[PDB]
Amino acid sequence: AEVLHLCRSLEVGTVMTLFYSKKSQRPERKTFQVKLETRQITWSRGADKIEGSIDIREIKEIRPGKTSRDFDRYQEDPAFRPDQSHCFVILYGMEFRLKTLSLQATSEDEVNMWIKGLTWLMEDTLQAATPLQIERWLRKQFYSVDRNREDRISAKDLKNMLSQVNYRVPNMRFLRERLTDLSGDITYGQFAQLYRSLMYSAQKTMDLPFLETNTLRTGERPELCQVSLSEFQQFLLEYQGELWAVDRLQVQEFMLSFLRDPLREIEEPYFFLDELVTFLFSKENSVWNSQLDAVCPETMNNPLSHYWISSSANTYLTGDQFSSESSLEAYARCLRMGCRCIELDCWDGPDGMPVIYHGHTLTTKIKFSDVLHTIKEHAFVASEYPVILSIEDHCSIAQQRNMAQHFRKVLGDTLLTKPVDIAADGLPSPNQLKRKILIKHKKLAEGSAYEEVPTSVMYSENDISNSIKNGILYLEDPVNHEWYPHYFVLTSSKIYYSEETSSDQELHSSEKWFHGKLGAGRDGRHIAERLLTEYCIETGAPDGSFLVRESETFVGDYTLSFWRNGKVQHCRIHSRQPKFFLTDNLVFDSLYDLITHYQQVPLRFEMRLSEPVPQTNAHESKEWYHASLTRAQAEHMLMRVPRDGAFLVRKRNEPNSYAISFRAEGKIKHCRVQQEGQTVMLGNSEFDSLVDLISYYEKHPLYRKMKLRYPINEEALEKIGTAEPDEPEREHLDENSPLGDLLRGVLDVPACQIAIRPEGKNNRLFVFSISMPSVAQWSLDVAADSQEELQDWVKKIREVAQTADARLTEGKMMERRKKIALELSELVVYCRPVPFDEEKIGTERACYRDMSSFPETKAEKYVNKAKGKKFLQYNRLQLSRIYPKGQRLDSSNYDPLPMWICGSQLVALNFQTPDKPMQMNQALFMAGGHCGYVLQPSTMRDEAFDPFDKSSLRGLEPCVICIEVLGARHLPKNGRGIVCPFVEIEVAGAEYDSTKQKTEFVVDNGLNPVWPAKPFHFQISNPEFAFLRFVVYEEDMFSDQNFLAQATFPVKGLKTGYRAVPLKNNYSEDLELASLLIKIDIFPAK
Ligand SMILES: [Ca+2]
Repeated sequence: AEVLHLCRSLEVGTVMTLFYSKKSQRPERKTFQVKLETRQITWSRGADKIEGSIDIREIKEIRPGKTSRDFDRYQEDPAFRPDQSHCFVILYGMEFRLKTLSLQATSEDEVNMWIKGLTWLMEDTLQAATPLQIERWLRKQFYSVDRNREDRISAKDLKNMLSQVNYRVPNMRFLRERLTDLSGDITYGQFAQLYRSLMYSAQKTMDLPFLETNTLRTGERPELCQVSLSEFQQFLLEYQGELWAVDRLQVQEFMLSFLRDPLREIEEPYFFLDELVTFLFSKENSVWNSQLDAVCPETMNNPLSHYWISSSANTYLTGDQFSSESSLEAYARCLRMGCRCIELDCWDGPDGMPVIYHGHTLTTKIKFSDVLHTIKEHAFVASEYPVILSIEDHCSIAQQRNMAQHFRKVLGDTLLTKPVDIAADGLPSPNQLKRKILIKHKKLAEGSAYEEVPTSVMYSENDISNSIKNGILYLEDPVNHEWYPHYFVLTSSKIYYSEETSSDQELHSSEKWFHGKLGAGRDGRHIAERLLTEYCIETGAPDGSFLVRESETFVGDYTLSFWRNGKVQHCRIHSRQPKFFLTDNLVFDSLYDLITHYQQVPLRFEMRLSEPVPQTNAHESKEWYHASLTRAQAEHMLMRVPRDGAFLVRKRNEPNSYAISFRAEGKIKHCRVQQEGQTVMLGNSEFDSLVDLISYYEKHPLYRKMKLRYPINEEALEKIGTAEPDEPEREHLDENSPLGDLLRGVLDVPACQIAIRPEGKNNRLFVFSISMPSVAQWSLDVAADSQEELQDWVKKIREVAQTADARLTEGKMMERRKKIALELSELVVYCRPVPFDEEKIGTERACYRDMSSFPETKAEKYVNKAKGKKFLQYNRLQLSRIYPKGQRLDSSNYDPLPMWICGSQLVALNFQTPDKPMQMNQALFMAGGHCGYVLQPSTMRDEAFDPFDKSSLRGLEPCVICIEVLGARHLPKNGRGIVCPFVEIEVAGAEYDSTKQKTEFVVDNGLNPVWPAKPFHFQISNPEFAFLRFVVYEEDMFSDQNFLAQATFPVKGLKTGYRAVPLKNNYSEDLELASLLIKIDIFPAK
């Protein structure tokens, strides 16, 4: 069909030029291909050596051109200059930040072919059929663990692969023994057949009212008995309630659509029992009614003040508000996900063009024309409804004319200049503002010059902006004395220092086969087999094994040994300064390559060595070890140190059990790790060696967010810099602080005296240590990286000591600020901020155009029993923007449900933060396919509704919902251990409906678990506004609740009967094959 030809042609491959993301790597030439078996894009180092490839499913957008970071980085040097019609970039990822791949071709036709083929492949693979998706998943999981396509995987490989997909295998020789190698141990067909057999057998305990009633359960393992068409014809009418099942033709079409098989297409379609059970979970059985995913033009004709428009704040950023970078990719992603309100913060630019960055903060600056271009490029790709640009300006006034001119010229007709209806008493409906962009700014008053009227912004409370001077200075480490970075802010009379912030953007010895020292002469000869012969008893070396290490009889050489025909030969490697070579063998530049070379050529005198062997006695030599150690001493050393995170390992009396003692929140915790032969485990998780365990946990969390960081030994305590030795000011809480939760201490400048230290500081040279003469034994040494900064900080601090506070009021009342320009202020026609007056609510003196802004703090004083009712009448006619308080330096969001129910529309969030409010915001907009606009229910638009009074609901029909979860399938992994999942259900809404109920937790099963029956009853008084949320938590060995997957749905558009619930991730991105099965019943008016 003129497309398969294109796909197969693309399968051939082509030679592209890759521009690496990292600056160090030079642009290079590679070979690219598309694999249609698993729908992958694969590039190879050479002709057929693949380097990792990517999945077509994750492709989020394809853009032709060179607008990417790598090209701009390399655009300077005139050696790899790109061309506007010979390069493109691929965007992929499942997070807010999208990874990019920058490619260059040789001709335009080649690029056109590639882009068209990839677009079509992505479109086809997106909406596939469940059996096809399962087949592709099997193919990927099989080949990925198969370096070649020979389709050969051993028993150990199958066991490990099963262990890697959240399913333990305690049944030795589990289930079946079809062949058991009685060359390919498990072919693809055998793999798929066994997969379906297991997925059916392990999930047979769930009892259904119709599946097992068809004279089934006789005992046949394959259960060839196929469900007839008529039984489905009746069932779909009985339980599911699909009226479409009345006609046989529609049912038959459904059968064919789900099946997608030609051989069975021509004879009375049927389902086998396994296929039926799999169909239960399929998206075709999804509880969410896909019919609602469209956008109804009827529900887009109300005044704009009613819709719960999306929003975001601090878009240019991509992380914490203090040191995160700024990029246009954030703007693109936010506009794509379905946002309609974004904020711009402008500052004076060196060349007359502003730069967008956070005021008085270490935020990387970006240009303005580039931001405008990105806005124009990604404005109406995901919708056709207006977007509002709120501008925060701090620039000059000539910069204001420049901004206005650039905006007009670039945006052309898309920018508003006239109002749709001057005489209209309400904001025009969204349909009237299709393909438009609104501009929001402080606006100029009816007078002249800078003017807002009150100017009395009396908040003026501590923050990153209203400070004497901020910056990043290092602090010493009492244990090992490393100058980690910290955040310093100089306030009027106090300073604040935060917790460490690490947030940012040999080979032969480390080799597994490298055993290190073994003995001295004869011991090495005999000990060599002592660590191998006793090891191979586990499984047995296939065609022998090998071991190599430093040679004993030959100093400066390595001895090579290998088991062969009941003999362990001894060899030597001649290391001559540098081309290492064996006896009468080709030279090799390194030992690592010397051994590897033998593993490629088929040395089968030529011996080919098998897989290497891991080592065990590697933890003993390390410092963090104690052969003998009792509890009391354990916690004594653990509490001796002043920092939290210290860890150590100790022996335990019963064999093969060790303990890890660590510190957290000023408390001791002990974790028991068991050992068995060639395995270790603190729980369901499995690790090869204790050294491997610590290394994995040295860079990954173990308990809560703590990370093993300080290895503790008597020497470390002896060299301890200071731990409250010989009253300090560590302090706690102090919530009302500039640094929100990041605060770690406080100090008062007036009582401090400053003395510079132009002396031999440890590896530092810019020090202005602070001393406390009032209380002896205090020295707050602070380092820096330049001479000028040290002087600037010191001078500012000294002024504080003799400041002699004389400011008129708290944080000043502001003064001549920007001299607002006419050009920039002329554009705004809607959404012009003004002060908030309570008396105007409900009167004839309030205009619909004006809005107001709340930093969640003056807002939390309106969402209450006394003010909720009055505040509700305000959002009916006017808008109201709510943004997070300045104290939140982690970008943490806030629960907006009270704000939404109260009627506020533009509830801005922080998209970069994957937290519960963001998930709720994403879920709420499902009604419309993320079009960005959702209409308010009819109940909230009545004169008697009250957000905090059940009886006020009047004549709304209540609802009673009965839920019973049967089981899960394909739960994602978390860390290394096997998840012990429990699914908790929650109803969210008003304060008088919110509730949560949790089930029990299954042990060591996450691939297909089923829970004991326990019907759940829920009651809702306001079905129109509610949210049903399933969260699959895991019960770790520390009795804590971690996050695996979530699924939130509005209650309005839900089906009945037996249903499947697809899962997602914390970022609201669909998972693959993960879902739940439930029985749901609704009893309206009962
Ligand atoms: Ca701002």
